[PDB]
Parts: sequence; C-alpha cells; structure tokens
Amino acid sequence: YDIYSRLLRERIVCVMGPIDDSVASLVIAQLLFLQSESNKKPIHMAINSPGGVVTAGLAIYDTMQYILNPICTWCVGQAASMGSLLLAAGTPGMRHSLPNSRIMIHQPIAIQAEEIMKLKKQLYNIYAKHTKQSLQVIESAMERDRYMSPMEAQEFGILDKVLVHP
Amino acid sequence: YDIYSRLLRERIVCVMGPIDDSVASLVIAQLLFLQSESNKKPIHMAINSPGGVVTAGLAIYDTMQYILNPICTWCVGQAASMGSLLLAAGTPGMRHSLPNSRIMIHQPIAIQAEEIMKLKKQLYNIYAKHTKQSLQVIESAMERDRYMSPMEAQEFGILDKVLVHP
Amino acid sequence: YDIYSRLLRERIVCVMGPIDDSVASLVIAQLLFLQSESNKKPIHMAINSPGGVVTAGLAIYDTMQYILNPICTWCVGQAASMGSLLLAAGTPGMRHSLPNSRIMIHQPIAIQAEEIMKLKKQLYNIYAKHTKQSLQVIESAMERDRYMSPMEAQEFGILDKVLVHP
Amino acid sequence: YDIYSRLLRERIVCVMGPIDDSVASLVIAQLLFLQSESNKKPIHMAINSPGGVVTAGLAIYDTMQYILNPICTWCVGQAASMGSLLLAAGTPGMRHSLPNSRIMIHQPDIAIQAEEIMKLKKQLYNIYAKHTKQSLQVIESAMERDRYMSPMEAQEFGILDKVLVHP
Amino acid sequence: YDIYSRLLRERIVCVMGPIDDSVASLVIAQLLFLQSESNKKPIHMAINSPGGVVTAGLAIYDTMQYILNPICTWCVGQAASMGSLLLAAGTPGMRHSLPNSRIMIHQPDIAIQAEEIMKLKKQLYNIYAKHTKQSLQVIESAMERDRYMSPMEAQEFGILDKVLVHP
Amino acid sequence: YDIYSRLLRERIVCVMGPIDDSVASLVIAQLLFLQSESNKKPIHMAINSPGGVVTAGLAIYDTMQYILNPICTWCVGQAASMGSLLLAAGTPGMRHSLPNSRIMIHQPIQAEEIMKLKKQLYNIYAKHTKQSLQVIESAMERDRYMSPMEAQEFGILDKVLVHP
Amino acid sequence: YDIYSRLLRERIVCVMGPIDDSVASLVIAQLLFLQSESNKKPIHMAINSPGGVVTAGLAIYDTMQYILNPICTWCVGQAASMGSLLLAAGTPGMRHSLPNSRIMIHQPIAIQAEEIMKLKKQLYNIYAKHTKQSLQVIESAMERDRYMSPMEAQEFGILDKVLVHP
Amino acid sequence: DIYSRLLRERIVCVMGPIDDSVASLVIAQLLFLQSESNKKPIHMAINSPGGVVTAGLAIYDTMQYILNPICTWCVGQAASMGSLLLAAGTPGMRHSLPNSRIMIHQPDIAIQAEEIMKLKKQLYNIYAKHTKQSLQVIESAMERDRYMSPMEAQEFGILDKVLVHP
Amino acid sequence: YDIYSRLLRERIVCVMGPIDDSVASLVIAQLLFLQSESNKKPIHMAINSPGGVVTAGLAIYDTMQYILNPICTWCVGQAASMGSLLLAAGTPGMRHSLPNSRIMIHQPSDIAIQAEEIMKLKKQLYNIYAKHTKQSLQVIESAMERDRYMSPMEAQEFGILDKVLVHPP
Amino acid sequence: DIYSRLLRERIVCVMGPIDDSVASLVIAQLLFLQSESNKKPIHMAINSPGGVVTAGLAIYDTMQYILNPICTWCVGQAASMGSLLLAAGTPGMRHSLPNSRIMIHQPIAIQAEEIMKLKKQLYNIYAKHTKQSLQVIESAMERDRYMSPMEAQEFGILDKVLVHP
Ligand SMILES: O=C(NCc1ccc2c(c1)OCO2)c1nnc(Cc2ccc(F)cc2Cl)o1
Ligand SMILES: O=C(NCc1ccc2c(c1)OCO2)c1nnc(Cc2ccc(F)cc2Cl)o1
Ligand SMILES: O=C(NCc1ccc2c(c1)OCO2)c1nnc(Cc2ccc(F)cc2Cl)o1
Ligand SMILES: O=C(NCc1ccc2c(c1)OCO2)c1nnc(Cc2ccc(F)cc2Cl)o1
Ligand SMILES: O=C(NCc1ccc2c(c1)OCO2)c1nnc(Cc2ccc(F)cc2Cl)o1
Ligand SMILES: O=C(NCc1ccc2c(c1)OCO2)c1nnc(Cc2ccc(F)cc2Cl)o1
Ligand SMILES: O=C(NCc1ccc2c(c1)OCO2)c1nnc(Cc2ccc(F)cc2Cl)o1
Ligand SMILES: O=C(NCc1ccc2c(c1)OCO2)c1nnc(Cc2ccc(F)cc2Cl)o1
Ligand SMILES: O=C(NCc1ccc2c(c1)OCO2)c1nnc(Cc2ccc(F)cc2Cl)o1
Ligand SMILES: O=C(NCc1ccc2c(c1)OCO2)c1nnc(Cc2ccc(F)cc2Cl)o1
Repeated sequence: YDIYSRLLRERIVCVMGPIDDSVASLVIAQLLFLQSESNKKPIHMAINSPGGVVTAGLAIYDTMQYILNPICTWCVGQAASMGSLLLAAGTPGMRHSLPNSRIMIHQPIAIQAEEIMKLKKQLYNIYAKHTKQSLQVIESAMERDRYMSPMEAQEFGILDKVLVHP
Repeated sequence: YDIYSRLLRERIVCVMGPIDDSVASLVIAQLLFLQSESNKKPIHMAINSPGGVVTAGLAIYDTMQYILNPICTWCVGQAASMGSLLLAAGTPGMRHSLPNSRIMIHQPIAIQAEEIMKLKKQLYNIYAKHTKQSLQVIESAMERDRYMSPMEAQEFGILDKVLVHP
Repeated sequence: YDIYSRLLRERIVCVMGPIDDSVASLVIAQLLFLQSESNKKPIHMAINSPGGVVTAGLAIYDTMQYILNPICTWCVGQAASMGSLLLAAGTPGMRHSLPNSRIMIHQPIAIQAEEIMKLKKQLYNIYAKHTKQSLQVIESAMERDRYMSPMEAQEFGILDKVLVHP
Repeated sequence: YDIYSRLLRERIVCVMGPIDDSVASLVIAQLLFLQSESNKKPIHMAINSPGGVVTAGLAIYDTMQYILNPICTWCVGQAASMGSLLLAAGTPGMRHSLPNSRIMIHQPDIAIQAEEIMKLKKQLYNIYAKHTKQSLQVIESAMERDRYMSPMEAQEFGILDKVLVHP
Repeated sequence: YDIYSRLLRERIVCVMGPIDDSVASLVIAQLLFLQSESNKKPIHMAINSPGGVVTAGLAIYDTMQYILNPICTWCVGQAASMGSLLLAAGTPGMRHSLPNSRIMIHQPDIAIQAEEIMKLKKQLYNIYAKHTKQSLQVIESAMERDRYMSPMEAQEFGILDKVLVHP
Repeated sequence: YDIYSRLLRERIVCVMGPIDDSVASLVIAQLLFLQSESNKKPIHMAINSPGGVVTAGLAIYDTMQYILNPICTWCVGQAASMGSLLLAAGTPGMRHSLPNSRIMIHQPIQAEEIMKLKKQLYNIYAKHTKQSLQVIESAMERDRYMSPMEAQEFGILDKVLVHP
Repeated sequence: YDIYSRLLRERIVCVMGPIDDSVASLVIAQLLFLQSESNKKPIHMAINSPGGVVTAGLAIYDTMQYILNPICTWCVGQAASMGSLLLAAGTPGMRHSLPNSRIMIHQPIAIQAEEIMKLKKQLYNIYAKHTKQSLQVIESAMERDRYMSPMEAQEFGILDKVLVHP
Repeated sequence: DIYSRLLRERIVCVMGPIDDSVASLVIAQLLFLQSESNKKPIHMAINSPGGVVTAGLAIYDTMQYILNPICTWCVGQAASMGSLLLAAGTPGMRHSLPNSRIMIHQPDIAIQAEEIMKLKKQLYNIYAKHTKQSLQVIESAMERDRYMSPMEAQEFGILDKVLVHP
Repeated sequence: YDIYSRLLRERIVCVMGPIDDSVASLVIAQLLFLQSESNKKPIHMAINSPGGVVTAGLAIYDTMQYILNPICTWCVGQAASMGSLLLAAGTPGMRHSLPNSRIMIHQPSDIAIQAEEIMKLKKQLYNIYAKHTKQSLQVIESAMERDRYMSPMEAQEFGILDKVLVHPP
Repeated sequence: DIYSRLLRERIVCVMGPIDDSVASLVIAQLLFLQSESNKKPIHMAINSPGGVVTAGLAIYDTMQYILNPICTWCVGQAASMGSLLLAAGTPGMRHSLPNSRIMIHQPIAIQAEEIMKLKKQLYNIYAKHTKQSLQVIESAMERDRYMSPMEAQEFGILDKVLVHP
C-alpha cells in the first residue's frame, strides 16, 4: 500500500522535484479528485521544487484557482522559480513554510523572443496579484539571483505563517 | 509483507544512502504517517548516509522539529554531512550510535556565493543548537576534513549513548 | 512464495555479492526482524562476497554483535575483504565453511589519509578480537595478497568447522 | 503458475547461461529448498551453460555434495568449463546427456594473483579426477586441449553415464 | 489472462525471434510441462525465427525428440538457420507452413575452434538429412547457397509436409 | 598554399556555416588584416549561413561598420537569421546575391535580455533596408524565406547577378 | 601567413571564448612576450568571452597589471563574468567597446563555502578599484542577472569610450 | 612558437593537473635548461590544483637535484602538490601574484592504507623543510579545508615575495 | 627539435608511464639506436612507471641485457611492478633513485593467458629479481607477496638499486 | 622519426595485433627494401599476439615472395600468426630472446568450410618451415599453451636463442 495513497486520503498533494508536463498531469488529476470528494474540505500542497516548465507550472496554477477548495501551501526544503509561484498561490491566510526553507522567485518547446516576455509579464501579474506588491517591485525582485528566508518571504507577501510546531 | 512495510509498522524510518529530494519525500511522508497513528509514541530513525542535498536535509530536519513525537536517532555505519545533522537533531537523551560507526560534520540547480554561506551559517546554528556548543566551536570543527568516533561525537554533543548491547 | 522470501521464514540471511549501503540496509532489517520473532533462536548468515564498502560492512557487524541471537556463518564460494570479517564475526563454535571455498582477509564518498588508516586499525582490532590472534599477526597476515583454505582459516581463528556433509 | 515454479514443483533445477554469484545464490536456495521438502526424493539439474565464475560454480558443487538428495544431471545444449564440472558432479549412474549436447572441460568477481589461479586450477583438477575416476595426469593433459567432446566420448571419460535419445 | 498463458492451455509453444539459451530454456520448460498434462496429446510449435545459437537450437531439437508427444510445427513468416531445423524436426505428417512464409537452411556461447565449427556443421548436415530424407550431397550443396525457399519448394525438399492457405 | 589563403590574398572573407565565437574570431581577424593592406580597396564577403550565435554575429557586424573598407556581400546558397543581417550590412550598392539563393530574416539568458537583442536586430535591419520598424517586426514574424528579388525589393541586397 | 601569427606582430592578444587554465597560459605567454619586444608600446586585448574560471581570470588580471605596457581593451560581441573584469582592467582611457556589444558583471575545482565568498569579495575589490564605485554598489549590481549596454558600462566605470567609427 | 620561446627564456610552465605525463615534460625541460647553464636561474610558473603525488614528488626531487636556482611563481592558484612545488623553490625566489590562491590541504594505481600515510608523512616533512615550520603546525594546518592569500602564505613560509609590480 | 629529440642526443631513454607493446617498441628502437652509434658510451634510463604488460617489459629487459652498453637506471616518482624489474636490471653500481621515490616489486592482481602459463611467467619474474638483487628465491617469493612499497633506502638494502642521491657530488 | 632510421637499417617492426592495416605497411616496407637491394638481408622484429589470418598470410607470402634473406627475431611474444611469421624466416636466421613466449595454438564473417580451409592452410605452412609432420603440428596446435625459446627451437620454429651477441 503506497504511502502516497494514505497521503491522498489526507488531502495532501506533493509537488516535489522539477515541474514538467508529467508532474502537472498528476497534480491536476489529484486536485480534481479531491474536489469531487468535497469542494469544501481544504487541500494541503507540499512544495519542494526548484522550478520547471512555465506552461506546466501555469497549468497547476490555473487549476489551483479554478477549484473551489481552500489550498494550504507548505514550503519544505525549497520553493524556487515556478515552485514559489505555486507557494504564493495558496488561499490567503493558509500559505505556510517551515523555518529553514528557502524561497526563490528569480527565473534561471522552443519559443520566440516576444513569447518569453509574454510569459514573463504573465508571471509578473500573478505574483503581484497574490503578494499584493507593485509590478515594478516584482520585476526588480525577480531580477535578483537570490533566495529568501521564510520570514523574508512573509514580508514580501509570498506566505503567511512560519511554523516550528503546530 | 515487504520488510520495509514492517519497519514502518514498528515505527522505524530508514535514512540510508545519499540524501536527495526523492529520499526526503519518503522520510517526511513516513514521519507524518507515524504521527497520525500516535502523537506520543516515539519514532526510530536509522541513519547510514554520507550526506546529500542540503535543502533536502533541512526538509527532513524541519519535519523532525515540526512533529511532536520523540525521535530516537541511530548512527549505523556512518553519518556524515547532512547525515550527522539528522543524528544530532534527535530528541535529547535518545541519540544513539553503534560502536564502529563514523560521524563527520565537515561539509564537502546551483546557487550564488552569498547563498551557500547563508546555508553554512544555517548549518552552524542547527549544530550549535543541538550540541549546545558555541558558534566558534562548531565553525572550527567543521573546518577540519575529519571523522569522529561515537565517543568523540558524544563528548562533542552529537549523540548521547554508545551501545554495544542493550 | 519467493525462494528468498522462504529463506527468511527459515532464519537465513544471504550476504552474497558485493556489500554496499544498499546491501547493509536489507540485511540489518532482516536481522532486526528475526530477532523480534525470537531473541533465542539462532540466525544463519550465508556469505558469498568479495568484499565491499567498509562502513556498510561494519554496519552489519555492529548489528550482528548488537542482537542477542546466535549467528551461524557459512562461507560458500568465497569470503574476501569485508566478507571474511562477517564470517569471523559469527558466534564462536558456529563459523562454518564448505571445502572448496576461499577465504581472504587482505584488503584491496572520499576520505582523508588518516581516516582510511583509522579504518584499517578498526579492522585489525575486530579481526584480532574474533580470531584471538595478536595484532602483529593480523597486520602481517593482511599484508599478503593471498587466499586461505578453509582449514587454514580454521587454524587462524576465522572459522571453527569445515563441513563436507552435515 | 510460472513454468519455473512448475519446474521447482517437480524438483528440477535449471542451470542455464553463464554462472556468476547471482545464479549460484538461486541454485543453492532451490537445492536447500528441495532438500527440506524431501531429503530422499531425487533432484534433477538441467545444465545448458558455457561456464562462468569459478567460485560461484564451486559454491554449487560443494552444495550438491553437501545435501543428502540424489542429484540427476542432464546436459542439454552444452556444458563447458564449470558446467561440465557440475555435470560430472552428479550421483554416479545419474549423469545424463542428450545426443547433440556438447561437453567441454578445457578452461578458457575480483582480480587474483598468479598463485591463486593455479590454486583454483588444481582445485578443479582434483574435483574432476574424483568423479571421473581418472588419473590427475589424464585430466591435466585432457584439459590442455581446446576441444569439445561428444556425449558418447564423455561417457568413456567418466563425465556422464547415459546418452539418451528417448526415455 | 496473458495470451501466452491461454496459448499454453491449447498446447501451443511459440518459437519466435532469435534463439538463445534464454529462449531455449522457455521452450524446453514448456515442452516438459505439456508432456505431464498429457504424454499423448500433441503439441503445437509456431515458428517465426531468423535462426540463433546452434547449441541452443540443438537443445530444443533434442528435447523435441526426447518427449513422446507428437509435435506439429508451423512456419509463420520465416524459418531460417536453426529455425528451419526445428521446423523439419516435427512429427512426420504434422509439419506445416503458410503460403507466404520463407524457409532458409543456409547458415550465416564461447569462442569455438575451427574443428568445433565443422563438428557443429556436420551435426547440422546429419540432422537435416535424417528428417528431410535427403542425401548428404544434397544437404551440403543446398546449404552452400545463400537463398530462401518457397513453402512448396521446401515441401518438395522434405522440410515440411503441408502448405495450407485455409485449414 | 591553402586555397582559403589565396582567397584572402584576393580580399575574400568566407562566412559559411553556422556562426559561433570561433567563426567571428576568424572573420574579425581577416577583416582587420585586409584593412592594413589597404583601407580603400573593397573586401568581398561570401555568405552561406543558416544563422548562429547572435553576439558573434554582432561582433562581425560591428567590425564591418568599424573598418573603413567598402564591403561587398554575396549571398550564395542561403543567408538566414544572422547571415541575412551580415548580408544587408554590406556597403549600399554592393550587396549581391545569386539567383537560386534564399534569404531568411525570421529568427528561430533572461527574458528581458532576449528581447533586448531582438529589438537590437530590428534597428540594424531597419537602418540598412530603410524600412519601418513595424515592417521589419511584422516581416521577421513570418517563418518564411525570401527570393533574391524579394530581398532586393525589401532593402536587404541591391543586385541579383546571373553572370558577371 | 597565419592570421594568429600576425595579430601578435601588431601587439594584439585575443581573449575570445570561455576562459580556462589553458587560455590563461596562452594569454599570459603572449603578454609576457610583447613586453620583451617593448615595455612601452601598448598592447591591444580583444575580448569576446562569456566568462570562465575565476582563478584563470585572476591569472590574466594580475598579469595585465604586473606588466608595464599600457593595455587597450576592446569589447566585441560580449564581455560577461570574468570577461567584464578583464575589460575594466584596461589602462584608464583605453577601455573600448563596439556599439552592439553587451557587458555583464553578474557572475553566473571544488571549493568550500568560506572560500567562494573570498573569491567574490576578491572580485568586488577589483571591480570597485577600476570603476571607482563603492563596494555596496558593486555587490548590489552584481546581484542583478542582466547585461549592460556599452553606454551603461561607460557610466558605471567599466569602459571609457564607445566607438562606431574611429 | 610561444612555447618554444618560453623555454628560450628559461621558463617552465606547470599548469593544469599533474600526472606522469606532465612530470616527464617538466623534468625534460628542467634537465635541458641545466645543461644550457648550471648557473643561470630557471623560472617555474605554476597554475595547478594538484594531481598525483608521485608525479609531484618526481618534479620535487628533480627541482632539488639540479644546481640551478629556481624561481617559483604562483599564478591563478597553487593547490595540493602545486603548493609543494611552490614552496620547493629556491629560498628568496618564491613569488606569487596578489590574487592567487594557495592551498596545502590534500583532497597511478590503487594503493593500500599503510602506503597512503607514508605518502602523507612524506609530504609533511617536505613542507616543514621548505616552510621552516614545525611538523605539528603543518599537520594541523593541512587538516583545514581552506585557501590562503599570497600574504598569508608569505607569513606561513610558503613563499617569500608578493609582487604587484616589479 | 622536440625535447624528446634532445634527450636522445644525450643518450637518455624515458620509460615513463604504463608499459604496453607500444611503449616497449620505442624503447627497443631507442636502445638499439644508441648502441649502434656507440657500444661504449653508457645509456641512461629514467623510470616513472606503475607497471604494464609483462611480455612488453621482458622485451625491454631482454633488450637491456642484449646490448653491450652499461645502463644507468633512475627511479623517479615511482617504479612498480615491471618498472622495478627494469630498475633493478641496470648495470651494477649504476642503479639510482631519488629520495622521495617509491619502489614496488609486488605484482598487482597482450592476450589472455592460461593458469599454468601465469606461473611460468611469475617464476620467470622470480628468477630475474633474485638474479639482480642476489637474494634467495624464497625471499623474493615471500617479498613479492606483500602489497607494499619500499623506500629508496629500503630498496637499496634489498639489492634493487645502488645509490640514493639528493644532489650529485 | 626513429622508425624511419629503423628502415635505413633494414628492420621491419611487426608489433601489436595484425590486421589489413598493419600488413599493408609491412608489405610496402618489404617491397621497398627489395628495390634497394635483392641481396642485403631484412630484419623482422616480432612482438605480436596474432591477428587476422588473411593479413598474416599476406605478410607470409610476401616474405616468401621476395628474394632477400629474412632474419626473424621474437621479442616479448609471438602468438597465433606471430609464430607463423617467426618460423617463416630464412633457415638459420630465426632468432629469439631468452624470455620470449612462443604460442602456436590459434585461440569478416566466414563459413565453417572456409574457416576449416584456413586452419589446414596454417597446418601445412608450419609443417613446411618446422619440417614436422601434419600429425605433429595438429596435435601441437591443439594445446592452449606457450613454448619456451628452447622448446620452439627443438620444434623447428626458430634456430638460435641468444642472451648476448
Ligand atoms: O468532472 C470534472 N471533475 C470531477 C472529477 C471527479 C473525480 C475525479 C476527477 C474529477 O479527477 C479524478 O477523479 C471535470 N471535468 N472537466 C473539468 C474541468 C477541468 C479543469 C482543469 C483541468 F486541468 C482539466 C479539466 Cl477537464 O472538471
Ligand atoms: O500532519 C498532517 N496531516 C496528518 C497526516 C499527514 C500525512 C499522512 C497521514 C496523516 O497519514 C499518512 O500520511 C499535516 N498537516 N499539514 C500538513 C502539510 C505539511 C506537509 C509537509 C510538511 F513537512 C509539513 C506539513 Cl505541516 O500535513
Ligand atoms: O524495536 C526494535 N527492533 C524490533 C524490530 C521488530 C520488527 C522488525 C524490525 C525490528 O526490523 C524489521 O522488522 C529497535 N530497537 N532499536 C531500534 C533502532 C535501531 C537499532 C539498531 C539499528 F542497527 C537500527 C535501528 Cl533503527 O529498533
Ligand atoms: O536450513 C537448511 N535447510 C532447510 C531449508 C528450508 C527452506 C529453505 C531452505 C532451506 O533454503 C530455501 O528455503 C540448510 N541446509 N543446509 C544448510 C547449511 C548451508 C549450506 C550452504 C549455504 F549456502 C547455507 C547453508 Cl544454511 O542449511
Ligand atoms: O516428462 C516429464 N515430466 C516431469 C515434469 C512435469 C511437469 C513439468 C516439468 C517436468 O517441467 C515443468 O513442468 C519430464 N521432465 N523432465 C524430463 C526429462 C528431461 C528432458 C529434457 C531436459 F532438458 C531435462 C529433463 Cl529432466 O521428463
Ligand atoms: O591594429 C589594428 N589593425 C592592424 C592589423 C594588422 C594586421 C592584422 C590585423 C590587424 O588583424 C590580423 O592581421 C586595429 N584596427 N582597428 C583596431 C581596433 C579594433 C576594433 C575592433 C576589434 F574587434 C579589435 C580591434 Cl583591436 O585595431
Ligand atoms: O622572462 C620573463 N619575461 C620576458 C619574456 C620574454 C619573452 C617571452 C616571455 C617572457 O614569455 C613568452 O615569451 C619573465 N621571467 N619571470 C617573469 C615573471 C612572471 C610573471 C607572471 C607570470 F605569469 C609568470 C612569470 Cl615567470 O617574467
Ligand atoms: O646525461 C645527462 N645530461 C644532461 C642532460 C639531461 C637531459 C637533457 C639534456 C641534458 O638536454 C636535453 O635533455 C643527465 N642528466 N641527468 C641525468 C640522470 C637523470 C635522469 C632522470 C632524472 F629525473 C634525473 C637525473 Cl639526474 O643524466
Ligand atoms: O641491426 C641492429 N642494429 C642496427 C641499428 C642501427 C640504428 C638503429 C637501430 C638499430 O634501432 C633504431 O636505430 C641489431 N642489433 N641487434 C639486432 C637483433 C635484434 C635484437 C632485439 C630486437 F628487438 C631486434 C633486433 Cl633486430 O639487430
Ligand atoms: O619492388 C617492386 N616495385 C618497386 C617498389 C619500390 C619501392 C617500394 C615499393 C615498390 O613498395 C614500397 O616501396 C615490386 N616487386 N614486386 C612487385 C609486385 C607486387 C608483389 C607483391 C605484392 F604484394 C604487391 C605487388 Cl604490386 O612490385
């Protein structure tokens, strides 16, 4: 009996490792499943990812917003690139992080020059929406190759609570 | 059934081999499971690791502090780099080691220079917290490429009991 | 069921092939398992190994000494490097070998120079402890790139009985 | 069920392909298993091997002699190097071969010194001479020739007892 | 159930793809099984093989001759080198072939000496002549030609008995 | 000596194949070389490239503009991506092409920097073809090749020659 | 003649492609050569590099400063990472750049955490010395994953003149 | 050829890792220059992270054997056996450029445990001889995984002069 | 020209690196070269080898003994396996070693041989060692059994080399 | 090049495995030395474990073709086709160093008959130059073993075993 099954029975979705179309398919499938069991019971999303494909990450993001369930996000280990975007996409008041985690919002098929900027500005708006920061701040922050502490990411607007014990 | 399914039925979590994001996910999943069965019954963590990814180790570490269960750590074979951190992070009075084990605290997507130091100082504080040593002592020891014996590591504050037989 | 799953029901643990951190984890779990069913019924350890990782072998060794069960060791095929150490680590009077086996005690993550030298003396003492020989004999014997016959290794203190038929 | 479990349910042990420590562990486990089911019912060992690791073969050899069961050896396809040694190690009167099988006794894990390889060679010399009832000098001179023997040829030599076309 | 499991319930053994010691072990194991179910009920051998190891092919051949069951051979797609030898080794009157199949008897373990390759070649010469009822002069001269035969050609030669478009 | 040296002795620089930092080093070295022998005699640049590294091409481009020699560009086979940029960067009135060639200006680091390079290419094309920025941007958006006469009617090259 | 045997006759040293220990030896040898021909005639260093090994760059830098010749640096194509350091290390008034070149000072054998910061602070001081900026400005500037235009680098102090034509 | 002219000025380049292939070349050039003049000094430019010990000791023994004075120059870095060759220069003629990195901590065929300590103890004596420090000081220093600045190595006794300009 | 073409003008043959049929061919060619030019001037052999193919080493050994020149051997860095055999095969009184070298005579465990033909080769190595070190066969057999290196002074007292030099007097 | 000076002394090196690539060079050097003088002898140094049969027979026939006397020298080892070239020297001029190893056992894709045709061709060539019977050669070549230089001299493969000149 897979341990990841008894995790699903507790409404926990693990987003660990890089994010590609294969990972997104599972996460989205698990999210739509838990919604059918209850569109009211909250869902916990554990994040330990260095990023991945943007479209695959945006696929999870729109799915997190589409469903009606509240989503508790937990940053474990690290949440970088698209991983921090999913972290900030949690239900307001339910975005958590463990004390020694690291948060990074800087960005490290084949597309055109105008297309990467379309996605980049598309990322600017999503961050500003959930962190309630200005577009100019997000641009300057994502330009810095740096990690943030859980307390730093709380001051930036990415997460709400840093917990040592429940 | 499978021997690894029986260790879990006996509240034993194996942290053996190198540590990456994949290993940490299992350990954290196994840790959260045993807590649900009982937030009072202790958990046994067997460690035979040469280290691994820092964020993955801090992920397990933060989870060890998060849960309420007492955690008995056992160094078998060796516990080096992030492995020694998990060993010293056990519940005080329950950090064990077998007689012929070796303990090493020296540290061997990329990051910037200012970021790895944010992690070393993050490791300095965690060691000093559980070994009850000064930051200068932890820093000075970690500068030496060396292993410690169970009795050597016991005086330093890494483990509490050295057992040949119970 | 599986032939190796039926061996476990007969208290037989197979240490064949090279020894690494993966082998030690499996063997230790089986040893801890058989002890739980009965701390009095003996355990049989079949050895056909050319050696392996030192720390992984010492992990099995400390577990062999830790538990209360008597351990019958059987040298089948060959027991070289760390393999002979586990063979000699059996309960006195229960160290066997088949007639055409070869026994070798000579030794063929990165460590420093002092630490591998710390490990050989760690091997010297364990051999000298179980063969009742002097350290000078063990040091001089391990200097010879050579194999011993089962009766020769019995003369040396590595095993007690050489059996052709039961 | 699995055919190899049906073979095991009929006391048949398959020694096919090269021999390494991985093969020997299974064969020894299957032999110790069948002895527990019955130390009196014979065991059938089918051999189609070109040889393999010497220490792994001697593990099977010592195990074949250790147990109390009679062991019927059947050479199908070929038995070379350690395979013929396991073939000749059967219970006298129970060493078989099929008509088109190929028998070879000439020899072609970790490294070894020179003295150890000659130790292993003389260890092979003694085992053959014991079961073929030939002299050691004959075995040494025969093993010097890079050659195969026919099933009938090996019967005159003492490696196998019966060459069967039909039962 | 696996289609290869249901095939066995109808006494069909599939010899398809190249022939090695691994393939021979399966075929021999399945053949011994069906004999236990019935030493009288026939066995069906479907062949779509380009050849393979000689000793592995001889292993199946000797096993086909050893057992008592009648064996129906079917050439499907192609049967070349050792594959055609097993095709001709069927029970007389039970060797079939489909219309668009192709049969080849021309030839393309450890490293073998020169005298050993001829001993295997002469071993193949005799097996063909026994089952095709042809002379050695015909077999050797035919095997010298790098060529395929039609099912009707191979029937005139003695390799198979029936060429069927429909049953 | 080497046939490519007797080409150099006649003021011919070959830019054929993809463009990397290695190609630019040779072209820049050969361009600086021919200028010393004579800052007035023109230089002939044969181009058969599908593109390459942007920075290496701009290195060649900036050097073509830097030197005082007139630059005759020749599109033979094809000139795509950065190759067409070097083709249009020739001295006005000296940009040639053979009849069966094909010219491509569509283009196959951080997002803000990839965009900085694209807009940087827009200006270089518009400068040498004398077309509007919207025209260059809209043209470079189409994944397609142009005929030698089309590239003349666009400002990329001046003459299409069958025989000298 | 060979063009590379002719660049040297004009006191031109090419620093193009990535920088490793092999490139530095060639560059250093050619620099030491040109000084012997004349310790007064200037040397021209063309730079088209995306960076490389830090120690290899410092080898060229110390050699550029050691020799007595004036050094004219030319940024053609790009000068990133260690390339921008060599560009700014030219003789004041002799650091050039072509109009479409791009300059990057952000930085994209194994070392320890304390040692990578020593190299970073070592890069901070070399940049600050030649650009006449504060250490605080350099640290924040090198933190931005971005390239600079030739005019930007002229204001920041990396180069002195931007030439379209001589 | 620049490498033919380097030799014409009595300069021997030891750059990159050190193997038997490098040592043979270096030894040949050293033996060559001694015949040209047993009095004219030889200049050794070193940019190495270390390598095989026996090859380094081969160069060391050859450097000491000949009668010529030997000027050593640390350029870029001199670590492991490279620093040993650096300190093996003629006293008063061991230089280093300001941004170099000197390391004395240690990271052809397999060797036994006793025969790595004999090499390690062999390195201790050579360092103490050429640095004029005690063996106890050298041993404790070589245990620290860290680099020294040229001025630090000047204070430690590895080199004599740190020059920015001559 | 090449620096290796300048050692040759000074009668120096480099046996540096592992030994295969390719290395032996050069050494054999270089050795016959220096003897034909002069059968009286000595030849200097610098050795920095961990061993190699046995037959290739015996090719150098038989060639070293065949020619008339005295041969000065130099152990630099290390001389292990077949390297020490060529080192000990130098003309008596002309076998050198630098102070930090490491000499090994234990053999580590171009075609594949049979079991009987490896003992024919080991005994072939035993006799050559005992001949040049003037130790007993029982000592050489027992010595080559120890997986160990010798110091130049250790290897001198054993009979492998004659002089340990820091500087030439 | 040292190998160019070797040719100036009429020495041809047959070292390493034998393939069509090695044979072409050796034959060219042999054809070269005959043009220089069909009377001055040629020295063939052999340190080979064998190789392709057709390449060896190509070298062998050329050794027999030319009129020059050919001195063969076994250094290190001469196995498979290497021993054939060793015995193919002019009688009385086939030498060997003391520690050399001689092996006569033979350890594109060809058919069984053509492979058996090649062995019998090797049987006859050995018997011709060693002056032995086919029965002796077949039985000797059947043993996977090496011979000493004195052993091979008693067999007829070489003439002199030299320690010093
Ligand atoms: O019926 C639907 N859900 C109920 C459901 C029930 C049980 C599940 C399940 C889903 O998943 C496994 O167990 C549904 N149908 N269409 C959508 C919209 C949609 C939204 C996001 C996305 F990525 C893809 C889609 Cl299609 O929802
Ligand atoms: O304990 C929790 N649920 C009970 C439970 C959890 C997992 C289980 C289980 C029962 O039975 C088998 O598996 C829980 N509450 N919030 C979270 C999110 C989270 C994820 C990772 C992490 F490091 C820290 C946190 Cl807080 O988990
Ligand atoms: O109750 C214990 N065992 C009983 C047991 C029962 C069933 C098992 C089993 C073990 O293993 C599979 O099935 C126990 N006591 N101490 C520990 C910690 C420990 C000690 C030594 C060591 F090498 C590793 C570890 Cl984790 O565990
Ligand atoms: O316990 C034995 N039989 C009972 C048995 C029952 C079920 C089995 C089995 C064995 O094996 C599979 O399932 C036994 N028989 N002989 C020995 C000595 C021995 C010899 C060689 C070796 F490698 C290991 C050993 Cl223990 O033990
Ligand atoms: O008829 C037989 N019934 C026993 C049997 C029953 C069920 C089986 C089986 C075997 O195998 C799986 O299912 C039989 N078995 N073996 C032989 C002789 C033989 C022939 C060829 C060979 F390579 C090896 C041998 Cl031992 O006869
Ligand atoms: O010295 C120059 N010419 C002499 C010369 C002579 C022979 C050559 C050669 C050059 O090249 C091979 O053969 C020179 N002319 N302009 C510059 C500035 C410059 C501009 C761009 C650039 F990428 C590099 C530089 Cl240095 O320098
Ligand atoms: O001979 C020297 N100069 C003249 C010279 C002439 C021709 C050259 C040459 C050098 O090099 C190619 O052709 C010299 N001797 N010592 C130094 C100090 C030094 C400084 C930095 C460095 F990395 C290495 C060293 Cl050695 O310079
Ligand atoms: O005969 C010699 N003439 C000098 C010389 C040497 C090499 C040359 C050269 C001139 O010109 C180009 O190359 C000679 N010098 N040293 C030795 C012995 C020796 C061998 C190896 C070693 F590491 C140390 C030493 Cl001392 O002999
Ligand atoms: O012709 C000989 N010398 C002349 C000569 C001249 C210049 C050389 C050379 C040789 O070598 C390159 O430069 C010669 N002297 N002895 C032999 C017998 C021999 C012994 C061993 C061996 F491996 C090969 C042979 Cl041929 O031949
Ligand atoms: O001396 C001959 N030509 C002149 C010559 C001169 C120098 C050479 C050479 C050839 O070759 C390089 O150096 C010669 N003698 N016989 C033949 C015919 C022949 C014989 C055997 C063979 F395999 C191939 C051929 Cl073509 O030609």
